[PDB]
Amino acid sequence: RLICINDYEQHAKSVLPKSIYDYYRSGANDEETLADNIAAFSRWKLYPRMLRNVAETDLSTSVLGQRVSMPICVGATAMQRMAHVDGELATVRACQSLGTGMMLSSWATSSIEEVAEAGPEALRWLQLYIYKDREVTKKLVRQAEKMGYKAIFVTVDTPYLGNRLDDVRNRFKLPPQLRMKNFETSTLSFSPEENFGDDSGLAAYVAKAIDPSISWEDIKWLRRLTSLPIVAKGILRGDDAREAVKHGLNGILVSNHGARQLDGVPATIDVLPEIVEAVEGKVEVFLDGGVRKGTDVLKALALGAKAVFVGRPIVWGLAFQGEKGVQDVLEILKEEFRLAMALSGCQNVKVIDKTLVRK
Amino acid sequence: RLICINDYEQHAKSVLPKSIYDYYRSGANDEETLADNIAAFSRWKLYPRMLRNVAETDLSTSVLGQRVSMPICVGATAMQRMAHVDGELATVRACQSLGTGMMLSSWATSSIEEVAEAGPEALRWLQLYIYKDREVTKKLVRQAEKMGYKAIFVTVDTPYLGNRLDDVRNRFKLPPQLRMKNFETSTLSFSPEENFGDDSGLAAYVAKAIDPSISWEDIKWLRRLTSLPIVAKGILRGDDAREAVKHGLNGILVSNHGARQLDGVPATIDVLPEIVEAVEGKVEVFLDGGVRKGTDVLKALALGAKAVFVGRPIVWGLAFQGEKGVQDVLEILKEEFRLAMALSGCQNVKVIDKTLVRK
Amino acid sequence: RLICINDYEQHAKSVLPKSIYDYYRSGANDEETLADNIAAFSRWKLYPRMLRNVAETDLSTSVLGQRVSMPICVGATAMQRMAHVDGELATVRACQSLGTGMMLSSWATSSIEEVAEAGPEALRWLQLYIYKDREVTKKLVRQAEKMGYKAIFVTVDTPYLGNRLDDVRNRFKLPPQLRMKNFETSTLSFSPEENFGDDSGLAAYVAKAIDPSISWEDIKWLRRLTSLPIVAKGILRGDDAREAVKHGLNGILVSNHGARQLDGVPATIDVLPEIVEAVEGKVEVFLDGGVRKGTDVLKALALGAKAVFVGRPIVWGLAFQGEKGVQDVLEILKEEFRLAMALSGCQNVKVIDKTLVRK
Amino acid sequence: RLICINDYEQHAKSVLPKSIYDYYRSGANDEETLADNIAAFSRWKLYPRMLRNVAETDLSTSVLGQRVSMPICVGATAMQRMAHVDGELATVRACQSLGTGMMLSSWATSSIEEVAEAGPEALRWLQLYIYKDREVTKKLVRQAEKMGYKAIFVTVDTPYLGNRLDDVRNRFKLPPQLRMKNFETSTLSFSPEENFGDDSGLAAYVAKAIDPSISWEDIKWLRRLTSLPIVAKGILRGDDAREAVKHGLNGILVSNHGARQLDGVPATIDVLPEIVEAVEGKVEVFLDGGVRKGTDVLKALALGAKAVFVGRPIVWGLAFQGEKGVQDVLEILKEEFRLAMALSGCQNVKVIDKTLVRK
Ligand SMILES: Cc1cc2nc3c(=O)[nH]c(=O)nc-3n(C[C@H](O)[C@H](O)[C@H](O)COP(=O)(O)O)c2cc1C
Ligand SMILES: Cc1cc2nc3c(=O)[nH]c(=O)nc-3n(C[C@H](O)[C@H](O)[C@H](O)COP(=O)(O)O)c2cc1C
Ligand SMILES: Cc1cc2nc3c(=O)[nH]c(=O)nc-3n(C[C@H](O)[C@H](O)[C@H](O)COP(=O)(O)O)c2cc1C
Ligand SMILES: Cc1cc2nc3c(=O)[nH]c(=O)nc-3n(C[C@H](O)[C@H](O)[C@H](O)COP(=O)(O)O)c2cc1C
Repeated sequence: RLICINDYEQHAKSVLPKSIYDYYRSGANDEETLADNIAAFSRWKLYPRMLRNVAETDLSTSVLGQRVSMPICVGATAMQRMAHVDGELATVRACQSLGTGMMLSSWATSSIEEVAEAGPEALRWLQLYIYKDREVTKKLVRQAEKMGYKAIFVTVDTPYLGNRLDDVRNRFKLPPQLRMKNFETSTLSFSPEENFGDDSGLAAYVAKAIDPSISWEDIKWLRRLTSLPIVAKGILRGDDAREAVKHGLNGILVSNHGARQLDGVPATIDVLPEIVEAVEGKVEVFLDGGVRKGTDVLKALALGAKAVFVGRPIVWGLAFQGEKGVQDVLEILKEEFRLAMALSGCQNVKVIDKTLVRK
Repeated sequence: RLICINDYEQHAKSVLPKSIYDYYRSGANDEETLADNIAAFSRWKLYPRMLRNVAETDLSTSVLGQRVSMPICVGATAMQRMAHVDGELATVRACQSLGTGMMLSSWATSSIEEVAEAGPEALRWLQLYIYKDREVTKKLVRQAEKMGYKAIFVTVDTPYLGNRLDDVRNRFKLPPQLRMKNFETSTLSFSPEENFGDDSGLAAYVAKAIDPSISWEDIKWLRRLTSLPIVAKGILRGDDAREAVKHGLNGILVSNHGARQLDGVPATIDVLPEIVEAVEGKVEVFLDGGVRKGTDVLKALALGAKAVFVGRPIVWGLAFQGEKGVQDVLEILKEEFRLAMALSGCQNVKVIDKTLVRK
Repeated sequence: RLICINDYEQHAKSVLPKSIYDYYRSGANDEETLADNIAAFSRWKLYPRMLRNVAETDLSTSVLGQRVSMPICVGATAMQRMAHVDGELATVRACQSLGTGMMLSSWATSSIEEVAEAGPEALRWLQLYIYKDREVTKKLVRQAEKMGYKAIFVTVDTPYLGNRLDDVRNRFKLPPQLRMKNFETSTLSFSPEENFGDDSGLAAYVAKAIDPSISWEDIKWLRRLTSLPIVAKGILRGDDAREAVKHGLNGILVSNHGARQLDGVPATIDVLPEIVEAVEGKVEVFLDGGVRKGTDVLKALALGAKAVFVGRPIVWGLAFQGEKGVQDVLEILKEEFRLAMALSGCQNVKVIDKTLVRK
Repeated sequence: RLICINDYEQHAKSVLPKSIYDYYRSGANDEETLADNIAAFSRWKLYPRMLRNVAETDLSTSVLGQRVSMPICVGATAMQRMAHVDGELATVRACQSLGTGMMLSSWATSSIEEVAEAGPEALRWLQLYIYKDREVTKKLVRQAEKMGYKAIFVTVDTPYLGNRLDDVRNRFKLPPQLRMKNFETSTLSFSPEENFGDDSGLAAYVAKAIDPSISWEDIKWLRRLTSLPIVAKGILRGDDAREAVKHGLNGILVSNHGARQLDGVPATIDVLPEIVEAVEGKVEVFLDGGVRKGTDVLKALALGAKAVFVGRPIVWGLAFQGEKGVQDVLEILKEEFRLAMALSGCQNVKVIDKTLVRK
């Protein structure tokens, strides 16, 4: 019996091959930020109000004007079919059951179209990478619009891939039967048919395909390109958050890319308040990185995030029992968040306030 | 030979069945506050005065106008007959011998009447839960008044039960021969005859019986209902402490419910000063959570608590040697507190002052 | 080959019987201050000056107007003959060889007279306890004066003995052949012929013989009683240090009694600056507790101590090789202190200054 | 496959004899500063800018007016031929391949002339010790000038050698076939033919040969003696840095001598900002001590260092695979630094700024 999210990782290591487990598990380099994403949540202490009447705790909220069952949503984990045969399609179906949203990776092992077909009524957004080939980028955006995706989350922190040490020791790359389904060429589909040498296959993929020259000029282009809400994912500084708002973007996702890019950046829960402050109420702010418990969700919302995204636990759900496993992980987090809300005097998400936390 | 309180827990694990040991031992979720309740006491350092004449250290004080032999009293540990056949009755008899007070749990395995009969001359108070059925709540209050109980400690931090992970893995519930003796129905007596499913039997008990809508309106009701002193137990915030005083309550018990409710709240010794300050001398403040040593008692009193309550060590005393074991735990704490008082220059509790501590 | 002080303790445990090792090793209760006496020194960082000309580093200084070879002196460890047959006499002879001073315990296993005879030219002071019998106290002071002892260090932090847990488990008491040689009665000589029951023999000794009523009135008495310099040993507070100066005392020894009295007091190196400040240049301040390295000595002197005292390492020297072992421990500390002085730009003790340290 | 610098040390211990490994590995005394040199880098957190266009990250910079391929240079590790037969000559050839500079130890197992011959086009500087014999010191300076060395790094923190405990237990000294090649006498060449007794052979070497009277007067002499740039190596205080600038020196190398001199000084990354501030833009500041990763290099440069020096990793490269091993260590650091620069929004070293870091 798996009763908490920690239980799931424990189990996922027992079933996945090392290369696939290490890929999902890893942080960059010495993994300092990886540990900190978790340890940081513990440092923020909770100050619950008593006797507030919490009989019918309502977890419902909205992300970018769309209703969700809870401020807990699925983040864009790449290449989910390595964890479960059903991959991204199991994930979207779980999201459809939960009433929450799924961010789909540009590097998904299932296509934008496939995912919409498996979860037609699920809230779905696209995580976008900016490709050297702008026609490829445009195509992803257009396909997301066509298929009823409700926003673009542009990743802005990966001009190159971080150095995850296990992926290089393991010579990481997709199993022979799998591809990045959003692309048609061998190169852009991350075909395991290539010999990538003595390094991570993903680091090479990105170096070849993804544009390190990415700048605010590209943000201007993207903003003119789509009328969809656009969220900047990977922002860690207040002055960059200000710049995003100025470029007409509609949200910031505070993220250190699951501790997999630049190591030694702060925990997301630690930078969240500076971003919420920099944005001056203009745009919704979200958080990912280290969320494992309902109290983590409470802390991020007290500090001003609208919603949080869940990365690794989703993969671990997938690896345990596919769709049901993702559904169960999401239901564990939901009921932990409900209990934490109620114990802190919060009937609904609107009465969550920052007096609930102190560092 | 058991010579300190730590010795007792060590021993209690060796004799109790796992389910019963885990139930008493547990904190909520990842048990962060559990560890912190203890670690926090160590961070407050002592600044003893020398050459003060401490030849006849007097430990005597008062709780809510009633005299006690020492500012160390027994907190409301539920279902004591799981640790020792004599349960709550061994406890009250030890309290009678010591000259200190016992708070009786609403969820005791011995009745309010039984306990008064076993300790007629012992100082006794009732820890109250607010039940969905107000007639049940009223009955407990009336029975406490009838039986010579001298105050009501209302718990205000349990609209639902915290999630203690071991209790759910163990499917915790009372052994077949035991009940919550204050109640007559199967439901309200926590009859182990029920099949509680794949979770804690206690979490279900509370969800069914205990009113999550509890508010300050219920506090107003309770205050009109009894002329007994009422103490708010579970308060962790200064603004809530202020509210209690305003509702005409007679004390605050600073408690995080032994780290078993909302995890990630501060240690009680850490919030104590903010509560003492919020209350502005109007009402007595007590503390529970993490008290294991005489120096813990000294620290809480220097910071302004009138008295402290002892939870788990009492159960561990019970589990070692019943009445004698509880008596011995209380005598260990008494002599540790006496030694700590004397070494710090304090002849009596009235000259304990806050210059004795700094964080 | 033993080349540092840590090496000596390591070895002492291998040769001493457990009861004797535990007695010397122990702190009070959970031993928090014990660990902190050491860990605290590490937190103070050194800021060495370069290019100062340190060719002939002079370690010489003075304690209470008497010259010493180095600001490193022997503290009053009780009952040294438990570690080595030669006990206190080996110690004084080592001190005589080094040119530094020895503080003799009131609870020495060698008499005030014996020690003066074995080290006639050694600088010697008496550590005094105030006995219930004032004639006994007077006698110790008079014998120290008669025998060429140059100061009285009155201990002010032991109205009762701290609770050292191992001493109670071990039923600590002197081996059959040994006594506290400064006394003639069975009681006052700590005769092991007595059955002390289920506790520390030393805790009983003190409870029976040593006056818990000790106050500033007794300090006034002692000051009128002898024209010897008097130092208050055990002071941890600035307001008490002020009081000592006002009573006409000639020094303060910042001490938490080797972490063996009240546990949870600060490290001595941490309180030292507040005492140096409280004393306003009027009197010399010394430090004991946790000194194991030459850099510890440097730190205490930068913070304003005139000299430091060494407790446990002396016993460990005694236990390794008697007189030679104490001499070697003292020579290790001397050369470590010389090296640390030179590396920090300090030719002599007078140019040691507080810019050398920051916490 | 060795893919990070940590991998190299791990391997070096497996191949080197203990005495040689311990000598290179060691810090002074309890090795507190040793651990801290590393742990300190982790405490400084990175605040990367996004969307800055980092397509052609240029690592090129200059040290003291000479161009280097990257702000990462080789520090003056003594006696390299103990790690590899080719010693300093393998090192200079690797530096020649990399386009970066090598600081040559006064205590090199290869001569100033030998090194220039093996790396004629490599940027080379001399690390100078001030000898009791000033003719010896003058000779080293003159030989460096003659041989195309481009600066003098005078070490100012070794009036005596630190106490490295393993070197004394091991009776450290050069293997029979090796000498300090810059000297002709037995004494000054550190001939292993001598019996050095029961201590470090290097501590004796320094005590006999190196002048503990070193002062600012000697700095004045050295400044008049050569027109080469002079850098003060070993400075840890702002007031000393000020003094260096005043004596007409051309740089400061912030160093605690790899934690091998005075233990308990701060980490170099921690003192760096105070030195950069004390120097008021007048002179370039460098850092050594604890550099193992590209992010360490980024942090030192954000805090105002022009370049950093690498000590132990070079020896570990040497011990793994001689020239190729040193080259590979330097290439690992280069590509880690490039990745870290790019991920933080930095196209070139000139846009590295201090907003990138906070402690
Ligand atoms: C296996 C894995 C794959 C990921 N793939 C992507 C990706 O394709 N695009 C992206 O923007 N972020 C990616 N991320 C970062 C996540 O969107 C998210 O920030 C992170 O997983 C959240 O932290 P958590 O894993 O601790 O819950 C990935 C993270 C992991 C662990
Ligand atoms: C086994 C156990 C049962 C408890 N039962 C109750 C209860 O019935 N009602 C209540 O208000 N608090 C209850 N508490 C919380 C205690 O009143 C008290 O706050 C806590 O035990 C004090 O901390 P300590 O256990 O570290 O000494 C319980 C705690 C434990 C460990
Ligand atoms: C075995 C032992 C015996 C001691 N006996 C005495 C004593 O008789 N009188 C006294 O004032 N302090 C006594 N002390 C405290 C010391 O004077 C001193 O404060 C302490 O040993 C210094 O700390 P250190 O042991 O870490 O070096 C004793 C300490 C030890 C460890
Ligand atoms: C084996 C070894 C030998 C060293 N020899 C010298 C030396 O001869 N002269 C000098 O000024 N510093 C010497 N140092 C200190 C280095 O120049 C440098 O400050 C240090 O190695 C940098 O720290 P790192 O080893 O952590 O990279 C030595 C350090 C080591 C580890």
